[PDB]
Amino acid sequence: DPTIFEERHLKYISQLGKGNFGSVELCRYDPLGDNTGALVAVKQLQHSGPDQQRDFQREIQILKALHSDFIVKYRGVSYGPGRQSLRLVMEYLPSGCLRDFLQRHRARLDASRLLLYSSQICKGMEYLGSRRCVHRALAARNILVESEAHVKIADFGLAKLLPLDKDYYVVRQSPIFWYAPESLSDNIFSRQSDVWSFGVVLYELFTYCDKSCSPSAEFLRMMGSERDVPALSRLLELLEEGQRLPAPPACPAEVHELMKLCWAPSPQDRPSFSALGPQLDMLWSGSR
Ligand SMILES: N#CCCc1ccc(-c2nc3cnc4[nH]ccc4c3n2C2CCCCC2)o1
Ligand SMILES: NC(=O)Nc1ccccc1
Repeated sequence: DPTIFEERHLKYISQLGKGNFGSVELCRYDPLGDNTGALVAVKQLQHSGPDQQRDFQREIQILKALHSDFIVKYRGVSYGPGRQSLRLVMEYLPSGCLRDFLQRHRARLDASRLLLYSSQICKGMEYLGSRRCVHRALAARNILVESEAHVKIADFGLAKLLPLDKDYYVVRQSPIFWYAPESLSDNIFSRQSDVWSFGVVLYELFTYCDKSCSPSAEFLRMMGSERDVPALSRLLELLEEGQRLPAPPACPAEVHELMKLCWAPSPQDRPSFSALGPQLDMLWSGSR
């Protein structure tokens, strides 16, 4: 297989991203040993018990089976000495994450371009939904820039397949401001809980991920004067009363509407990615 990478030829360069249980590292796969080999992004676990290694095996098998222009490409695995020596080799995207890209290039990215990214993220998520995969980590910091007009979904650490007979599943740190109320309160996940997240991605795109405008920053402003109330508790109250994130200035009215519907209280009243996609395509193709 060209998908088996020998541990001894992967040369560590730097850290790309980092969680509790693992990290993604910039590496060179250097079979000729002369520092000319291709650069790859390599995931491995540290602080890993049986559960983490089991989930990582799932991560690998999911990403391996996906073949989308808008999802980060699987290249292979490696394995070596330890029981924690399993690696997931992926393509390396040097432009980095969309969050950082929007913060840097804010002033030259119009609504038309944010709409193109929106439409590309939505297609990636339609593709996952056709494979019955719930992503669970959809946020701009986990979207990658392949080029200035092309983004890809990354971080499949938490992704999980739906049973063949059920359209949700239940689990036993989450990014609380990206999560659907039913996920927060009841650990219920589905393609419809990813829709809620996507709405918050839209809000990230159309605020250019400005840190003054962030979901957390808006929450601290929506909070009232009671700042010793737990975030999650108060968020859940806020969402139940119908408070939502405000519409950014940059946001076309039609995209604000799509965000609100993404935040339909009930998961069944949320539009699917199949229904969101044509609208965003309408708007993007209409704004060239
Ligand atoms: N969460 C978070 C932090 C966001 C951040 C900053 C820099 C990067 C990043 N550059 C990458 C370049 N090529 C890559 N191939 C596969 C993952 C990957 C890259 N990642 C991530 C590594 C961690 C998972 C999300 C993507 O991400
Ligand atoms: N989806 C949504 O509106 N979430 C939200 C609302 C208020 C503060 C922070 C996040």
